[PDB]
Amino acid sequence: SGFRKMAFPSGKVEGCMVQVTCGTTTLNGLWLDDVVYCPRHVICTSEDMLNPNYEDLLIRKSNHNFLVQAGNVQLRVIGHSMQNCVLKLKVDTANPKTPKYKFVRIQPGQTFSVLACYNGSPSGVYQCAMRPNFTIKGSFLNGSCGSVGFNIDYDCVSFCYMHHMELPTGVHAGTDLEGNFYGPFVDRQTAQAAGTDTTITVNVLAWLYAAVINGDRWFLNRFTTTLNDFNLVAMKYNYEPLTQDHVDILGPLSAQTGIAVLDMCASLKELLQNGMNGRTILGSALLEDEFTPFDVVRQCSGVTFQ
Amino acid sequence: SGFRKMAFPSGKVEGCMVQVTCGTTTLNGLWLDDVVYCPRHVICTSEDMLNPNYEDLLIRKSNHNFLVQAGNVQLRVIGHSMQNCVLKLKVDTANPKTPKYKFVRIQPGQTFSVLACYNGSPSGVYQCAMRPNFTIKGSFLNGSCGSVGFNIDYDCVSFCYMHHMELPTGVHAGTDLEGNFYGPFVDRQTAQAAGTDTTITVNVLAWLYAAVINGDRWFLNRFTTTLNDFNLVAMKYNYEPLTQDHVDILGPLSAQTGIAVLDMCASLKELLQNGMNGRTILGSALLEDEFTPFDVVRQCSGVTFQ
Ligand SMILES: COc1ccc(COC(=O)N[C@@H](CC(C)C)C(=O)N[C@H](C=O)C[C@@H]2CCNC2=O)cc1
Ligand SMILES: COc1ccc(COC(=O)N[C@@H](CC(C)C)C(=O)N[C@H](C=O)C[C@@H]2CCNC2=O)cc1
Repeated sequence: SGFRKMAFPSGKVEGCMVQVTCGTTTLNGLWLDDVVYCPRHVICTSEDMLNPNYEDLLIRKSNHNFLVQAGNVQLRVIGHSMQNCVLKLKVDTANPKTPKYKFVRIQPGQTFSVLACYNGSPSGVYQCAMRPNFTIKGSFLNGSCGSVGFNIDYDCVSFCYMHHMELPTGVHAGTDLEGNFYGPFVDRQTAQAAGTDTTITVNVLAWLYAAVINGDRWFLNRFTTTLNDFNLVAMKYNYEPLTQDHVDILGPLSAQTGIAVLDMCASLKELLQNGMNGRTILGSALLEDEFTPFDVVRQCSGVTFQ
Repeated sequence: SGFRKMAFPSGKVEGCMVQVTCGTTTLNGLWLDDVVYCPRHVICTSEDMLNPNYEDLLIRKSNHNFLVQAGNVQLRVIGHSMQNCVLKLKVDTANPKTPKYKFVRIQPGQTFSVLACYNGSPSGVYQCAMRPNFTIKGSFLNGSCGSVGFNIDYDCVSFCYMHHMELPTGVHAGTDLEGNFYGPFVDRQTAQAAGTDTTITVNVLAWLYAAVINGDRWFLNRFTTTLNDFNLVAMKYNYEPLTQDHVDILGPLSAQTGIAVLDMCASLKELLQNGMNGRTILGSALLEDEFTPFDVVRQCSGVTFQ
């Protein structure tokens, strides 16, 4: 029993983090086989960052302009290239700790574990979701760039996020590991802002299922609803539409608890319309939307990873 | 910017987790140097667990009754002993991955990271606090016993918790790594219950400081209060007393934000008396009490560990 915000164990990723320095700019890199991946703005200066031309900036660099440190060992850079917004540094040494891994570009609503690092060294781990507006609500300070987000599918580390910047609202933006930003953002110091966000409906429902699995039942009711009337209520409260694909995805939790998805939707409708009336669900006084259906199954059924 | 529930990176602990089997009972163990530590109820059966006599049960066992698996490798047990509620198994192989480490017994209110494991394999990591009633609000299923809680001080893993059982309210109880329970609990299947809990005041204040550091200021006011009148309010709302040691501990956050501890106490008094009036603090509609002052400093100042 119990239900907590739970990250994947981070050891496999810890073995890959390095420090990358160029000029007076230091940030983190991901060392996999004989390549180090990092944010390309490491090659910038204060003058460049306002409106940099990265192809120019990279033409003017040489392998010796890049200092890469794995622990104390210095790694020697034998080549460099740019792929979208990530720099790839070929080094003379393959990381002996390289896990089995994949690069994946995730959809809004999916969660992942973030290993926050500074100067190549891990500071901590936490869970995040990709918001519908393609920001994440992270915890990042100066020097955090290059920290990565990941899931651990079965045996395989799936990297899905590398950190690049903080927006004026205090939320965060970054790229997949092939250097493409999530959202409309760009890697220069300008006046970009997050669009208005919405609540991830399929995840709120998953978390209500987690609450039932853990003995919280006070929000249940006898009613059901149709997908259409529910989505009308959702639109009114700034919730994402619920699709039939979402209902199918929620299948297994529905089956384990015996509560049909549309019955749980009737509960959610009532919670949106009347509030909680001073009660809590899984220790929360607000509806939580950063657990996916898979996260709930994983934690309530005890899946392990090696 | 940002503030998240943040666990320590778990790699150093992942390298120490093994599986221990005795009879048909399997749980997890902690392999450090040439000793494996695990809950002694692994030597029990359904008949024993109601009121076991562990000295008897252990006299009747032999080294070959204990199967220890590190990954796939089987470790050979060359000795066994009991220390309080933990079993210590001497094995023929020193763990080459043994980190620098200490065993510490923590005080109520202190937090730690839990690496939940099943069959010797890590499932996930999360943050917990030792509640004033010496339970933790964890996430644990059958087979979780032996999972450990830890902090990473500087270079050193400080183990402070090993998991043994779940109480009827769905909360959790366990021991320090020398096998002494936190709280009045015992390792047999009987009718034990958690006492009534209280809220960890020094931690709520630390989290209000985190909110200020991150731009949440709407709860501040011009007033101050005395320790005595505050503690009167605290008692009325089931909050722990605030000591002068707590005020001193909160020193650094007071200094970084310029808000005196007793001014922040006046804010907390008003929040207790009037509620939040539909607003949130760091994304929460309730006052959070599982961040210590050190946790706030660690996350808002970017301390790293190697
Ligand atoms: C210090 O306060 C702040 C400092 C800067 C900002 C907004 O500006 C940027 O975040 N620019 C990019 C760099 C550009 C070229 C993409 C950056 O600087 N990323 C950092 C990579 O290390 C991560 C930032 C650093 C601070 N918190 C973050 O997430 C907001 C607060
Ligand atoms: C299955 O439901 C439940 C199964 C059992 C209970 C209460 O009983 C115990 O937790 N007894 C101790 C064993 C005794 C001898 C200390 C145990 O069984 N610990 C487990 C060590 O692996 C951890 C438990 C297992 C379930 N969740 C936990 O935290 C509650 C729910």
